[PDB]
Amino acid sequence: IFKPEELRQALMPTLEALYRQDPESLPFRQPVDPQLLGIPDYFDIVKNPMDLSTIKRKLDTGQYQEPWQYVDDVWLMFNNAWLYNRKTSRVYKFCSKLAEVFEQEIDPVMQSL
Ligand SMILES: CCS(=O)(=O)Nc1cc(-c2cn(C)c3c(=O)[nH]ccc23)cc2c1ccn2C(C)(c1ccccn1)c1ccccn1
Repeated sequence: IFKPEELRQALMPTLEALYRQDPESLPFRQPVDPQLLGIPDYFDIVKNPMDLSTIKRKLDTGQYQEPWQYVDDVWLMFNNAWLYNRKTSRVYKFCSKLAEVFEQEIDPVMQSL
């Protein structure tokens, strides 16, 4: 069993690392509005959207019972962005960096729990 406070205290810095990255995290900070961007095929391809603000909300309200659940959600966010965008799109490169930074911070923390 984990309590909501310990999970937030343990994992929030890894999420903060992602938020720290400017301008990489900016498009990930809130959920996409595909009609606004003119990419109306987005929810055809990305079946389960995920963004930093949803992950932060779940960690703040303790909707994660287990730390794997917070880790699924981060990878869901990256896998969505890699699924939808071309390898040469600016969002692709951004997702690639945040993914890069997330590995450096997550591994030590998961061993700690
Ligand atoms: C209501 C929030 S919003 O939808 O407007 N926020 C934005 C989100 C996203 C976005 C998020 N994800 C995960 C994707 C993705 O996978 N593919 C394409 C776009 C995006 C892009 C948004 C923006 C805003 C500008 N942008 C744009 C499209 C953008 C592109 C690249 C990097 C940053 N911003 C932009 C910037 C300047 C001028 C015109 N458009």
